[PDB]
Amino acid sequence: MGGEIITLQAGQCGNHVGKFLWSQLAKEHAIGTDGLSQLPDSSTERDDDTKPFFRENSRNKFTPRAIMMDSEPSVIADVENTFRGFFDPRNTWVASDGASAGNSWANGYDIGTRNQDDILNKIDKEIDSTDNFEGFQLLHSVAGGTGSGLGSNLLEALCDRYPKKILTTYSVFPARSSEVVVQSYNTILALRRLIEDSDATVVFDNASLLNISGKVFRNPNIDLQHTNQLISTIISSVTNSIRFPSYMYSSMSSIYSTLIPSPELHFLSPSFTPFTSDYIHDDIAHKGHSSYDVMLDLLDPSNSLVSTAMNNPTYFNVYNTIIGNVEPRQISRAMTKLQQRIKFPSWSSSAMHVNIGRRSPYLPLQPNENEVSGMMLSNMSTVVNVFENACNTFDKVFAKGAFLNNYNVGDLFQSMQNVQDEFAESREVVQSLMEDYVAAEQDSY
Amino acid sequence: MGGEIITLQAGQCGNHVGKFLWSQLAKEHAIGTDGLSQLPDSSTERDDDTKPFFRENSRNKFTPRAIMMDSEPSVIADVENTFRGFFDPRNTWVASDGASAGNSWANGYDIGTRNQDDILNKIDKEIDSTDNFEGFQLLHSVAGGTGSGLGSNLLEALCDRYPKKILTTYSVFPARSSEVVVQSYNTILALRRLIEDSDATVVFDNASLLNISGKVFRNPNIDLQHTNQLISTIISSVTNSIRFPSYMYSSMSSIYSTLIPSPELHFLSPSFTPFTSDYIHDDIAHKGHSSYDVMLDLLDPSNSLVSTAMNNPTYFNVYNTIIGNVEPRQISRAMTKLQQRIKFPSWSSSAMHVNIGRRSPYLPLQPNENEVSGMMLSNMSTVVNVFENACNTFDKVFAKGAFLNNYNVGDLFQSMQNVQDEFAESREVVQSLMEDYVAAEQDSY
Repeated sequence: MGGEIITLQAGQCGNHVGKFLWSQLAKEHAIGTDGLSQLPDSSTERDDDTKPFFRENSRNKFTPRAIMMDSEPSVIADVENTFRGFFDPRNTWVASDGASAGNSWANGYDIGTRNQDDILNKIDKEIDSTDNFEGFQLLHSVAGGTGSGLGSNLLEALCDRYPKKILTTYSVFPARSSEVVVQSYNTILALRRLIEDSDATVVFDNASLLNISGKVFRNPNIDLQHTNQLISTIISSVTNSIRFPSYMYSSMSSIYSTLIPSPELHFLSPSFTPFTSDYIHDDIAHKGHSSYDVMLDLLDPSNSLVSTAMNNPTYFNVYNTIIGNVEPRQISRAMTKLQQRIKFPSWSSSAMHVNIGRRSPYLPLQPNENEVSGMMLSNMSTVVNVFENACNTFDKVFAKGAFLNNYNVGDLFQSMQNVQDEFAESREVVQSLMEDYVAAEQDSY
Repeated sequence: MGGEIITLQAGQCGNHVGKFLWSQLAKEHAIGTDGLSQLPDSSTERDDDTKPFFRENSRNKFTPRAIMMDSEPSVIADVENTFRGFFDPRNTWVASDGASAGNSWANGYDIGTRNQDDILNKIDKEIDSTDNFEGFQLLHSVAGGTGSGLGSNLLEALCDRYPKKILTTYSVFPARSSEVVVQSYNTILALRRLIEDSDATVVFDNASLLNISGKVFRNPNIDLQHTNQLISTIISSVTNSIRFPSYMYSSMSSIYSTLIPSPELHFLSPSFTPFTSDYIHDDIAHKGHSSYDVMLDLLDPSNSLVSTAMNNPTYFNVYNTIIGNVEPRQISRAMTKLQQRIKFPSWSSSAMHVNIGRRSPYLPLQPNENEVSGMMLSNMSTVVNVFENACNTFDKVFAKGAFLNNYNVGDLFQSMQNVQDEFAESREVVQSLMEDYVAAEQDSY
């Protein structure tokens, strides 16, 4: 409905994906770069938005309901841009020492703990402003100092504070062709929080992701902004069915039921086609529905490391396809109906026939070639691989002793490494259970 | 027609003939030299010459589907003249390294490799914008460095990437008394690639082409530019029945299949009279239909060298005559039937009589001074003599150790002297095959 969602932007990564997101929304809902209300333009019949994600000022300036947390560089970059109106200084909460682009989970955890009140004050204002609160979204990286450590501190406080409200995360998991080995410390400490304190993690695995930014966008040199533009296109597309009326995928309850199939398996992998959507650097992106969709099933175009389809599980627990048209609705409609009936995944006792569609209109108000797009959000057994590679990485760094110094400064490691062990035991139980879904032994009655 | 042809121009000569070619087609349909949209028949389609060679970009004016490639001199000349409206800025490419080819195949070849991605981005755009591309036509000379080395390089990629798309070439082969000494080297090294990597090659022997241009169309100071005027008349005419409505059920591929029996017997010979058709030189002629037809079989008039007299022991495999005249259908038809029967082009048992004729009338808005004129395309097994000459001349220059200098800087001729030798052996195999086509022993029973 119009119910509010409060957006939490954490670390370098969150602020960078977030700025692009509001820009992209803005073109779409026909409003200026500072969020000013345009009167003959429509944004309240074409969309619900300009109240779910935005709020109105007394001088009639819409601003996104977002709370920005991180250090100084990123808050300073946005105001220098014209995208300044999407942010406000009161929304900005700024540290000066929880910084690091690289992995330094502890440093971040600890700073959050010092300034618990200053943040909780920000959070309380945003909740007090809500009319009907749906829930929270955290945008971050679990590869930052700032995005990683602090973001996971905040999830534990939000879990405790509210148990029946949705917590969704778009979490960037640290790449495994990286040049740092502290990646393991961040991934393990965060991953505990990400399963329990949050109800959904949409995994973006940077190794695959970075290559998608490299090949398609054709960047001349790679930077944080670049990769983060790729993430803003996928993120905007996932929300399309919410934002448009005449679809019952707008209510809070109905999104949660469809998407989350166990309170323990709720690890999501994205695929999107075409990836460009308002940042086209490519000769063409205009294509029939069939190419896009057939490609959406494929594990080859994916932003997370779900690897290829050979020597890997093919067992999909759920599949959700989110549909965008600006070409005949009937051809696409008929096709979705056929796709569910055909059953691309394998299926056993546990579940069967789990293919769902959400239908949305795509808007050409974005720079496009009059392309049709779609997004896949899927819950797949192949996702266990990612955790596995982390387990292997964690052991090697344990042995070496490399750069424990920052970590001990943090609360978790001065309170022994018993917590980590406890987590390891729980986590393996989660992977074994996900493997079982593959077979016919999960449902046996 | 609705079957598109994409034109490739390589070298000094390829861009020159190309600019002049486009000026000709523009003049013929009563439009501008920048390409303005001002067809008198857009309301019933008696113009279809504004679509197998031109594309619409919605800039209110048609532009030819052409990509121009070389060094700096030719591209500066095209831009300087008002035929610059046929070329978007992306269509003009300047890219030279080691400071032009310098009349060296090995340098020329090497320049294409570095900026390989740049060329492909142009090829991929042009194919994707097209409704349905039949295949490619290359305009270039095998006499330079650039025309040869880059033209060959582009042919090898095209064959490999797309094996199901036809590559027809218009290759200008140099003079056989030689105008530049190093031409013979370029011709061998390019001709090897031309043979394997091309599906069809139309041989234009420059020696012959030049003599005709000086004698028949006068003008003090023949140069490249006069001689290219003759070539632009030829290129226009070979497509004539497809681009005009007279036929439209013919296609590029079926014309190619019938003329070309095997990919090591794909050498076509032209003959032409008056040697313009659609005037853009000077001199008008009128000579009877019987006389006009008789002259076409004859190999003394013709824009390539091959042994004199009709009826050869290295027989005509197949003959295509493209008739252009505004006189009744009945005379042309009665004459193509007669021509096959009389045996002016030799024919054999165990290969059948294969003589086809295509008929066209010339545009009503092309200068009215017309006559019975035609172009001949035949695949005749006497072509071999041009190739042999250039090989004999090549080995003599090489033996002296003169003029080896230019090549040596490029890696390909410095290492791989194998190629020249390869072609000589390759030419003997081809000869053997041409000979079997006469007899029943062209495949074993």
